Amino acid sequence: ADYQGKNVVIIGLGLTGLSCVDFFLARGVTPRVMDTRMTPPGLDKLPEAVERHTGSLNDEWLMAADLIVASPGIALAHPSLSAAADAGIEIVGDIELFCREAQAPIVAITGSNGKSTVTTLVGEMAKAAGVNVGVGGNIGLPALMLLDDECELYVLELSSFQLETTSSLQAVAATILNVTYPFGLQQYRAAKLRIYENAKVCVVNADDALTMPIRGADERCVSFGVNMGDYHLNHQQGETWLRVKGEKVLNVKEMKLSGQHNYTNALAALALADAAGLPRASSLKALTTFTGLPHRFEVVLEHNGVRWINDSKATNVGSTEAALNGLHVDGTLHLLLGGDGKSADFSPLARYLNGDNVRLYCFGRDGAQLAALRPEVAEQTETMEQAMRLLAPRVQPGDMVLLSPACASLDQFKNFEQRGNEFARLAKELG
Ligand code: NI
Repeated sequence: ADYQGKNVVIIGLGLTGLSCVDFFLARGVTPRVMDTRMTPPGLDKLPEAVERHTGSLNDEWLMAADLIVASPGIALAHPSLSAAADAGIEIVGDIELFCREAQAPIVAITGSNGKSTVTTLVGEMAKAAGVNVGVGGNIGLPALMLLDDECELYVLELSSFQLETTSSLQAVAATILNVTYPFGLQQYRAAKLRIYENAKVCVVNADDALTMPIRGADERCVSFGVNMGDYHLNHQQGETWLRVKGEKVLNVKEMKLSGQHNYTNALAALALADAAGLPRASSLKALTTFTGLPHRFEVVLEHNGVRWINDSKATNVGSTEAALNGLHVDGTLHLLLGGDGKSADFSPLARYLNGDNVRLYCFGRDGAQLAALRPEVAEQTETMEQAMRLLAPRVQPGDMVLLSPACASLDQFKNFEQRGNEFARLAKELG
């Protein structure tokens, strides 16, 4: 598309906004930028020629724009943007700008959880095939930074926020992994359903009806699931295989990923790669080489028959449910739950907490809430380190120590990554 002579305003000076700045500069267009923060750190990176307004949105600039490029996020709800729409001013996001300029097929992935694992893994399948692939979007580099005439395939992770502002995506294959929001619930689902519009192939979760396109399944749909679907899992005394269209394709022992959820992520990835035309042999190869992302049901230690699992990326009840459903534990599960639950209903976790082989170690702001799930088997401490010092002397060969806390880490940590890193350090110290 041609932006010459347009009055362009970018909202947001994070890396995504800066990518949009670079995008217009490269096309001879000097956009205006604004950010509600007083000193966003992107400031220091702007060219001198770019007019900037910070500390709030500038209504006059928005109302004078020919195009508003909105960084994705709660900012999309700001009443000044809504006023700009009412005046007929075009509003788009970086993903729309990208789709207009992309000169290679797009694989598009959204979902409440599993999206980064799946996006990365489809990336690795393309790399295994020798395909010049650009991987990013809502994870890694923002999408505009991936644009390159040499690119043969793009694999994008997309948020609901990004999809709200995207009208030009025609993915070669797209998925909603699952659906577990500023604009309300219907809006959240509706936004994800945008990903299927003009997608050649839709990869749906057989286990989550909300991932099905609006009007139902259609001829474009390929499913992945635990017990059934085009891509599913098959389990026979001691062994689990990925199964595709009726055929086992890989024993999971050949994969580095562990856990039912990552296996379904592997299936969804395979299905997207198969739909994108990637060769099957190299995509299987990638399944055997891919280590997994840190903090995503990641095995950080396995000594003396005890596996220590960092699932710190589980910051909500849906993520933890996904970690708990189909969990395989020979001996006792030692489950660490805690942090800032953000007023969540934890009860869905309770289904998974019966039997004689579960111990709970609860901590952080809402530790009390979490222990109340089954007080009989719960301890409560202030910190995860304290909880880990309680369980460590109790573990026995056969056990699993799982950090899947169902809460945000911000009461005690900088982010879920620091929480997982500390968990790994302590596991190594104690285990
Ligand atoms: Ni050892």
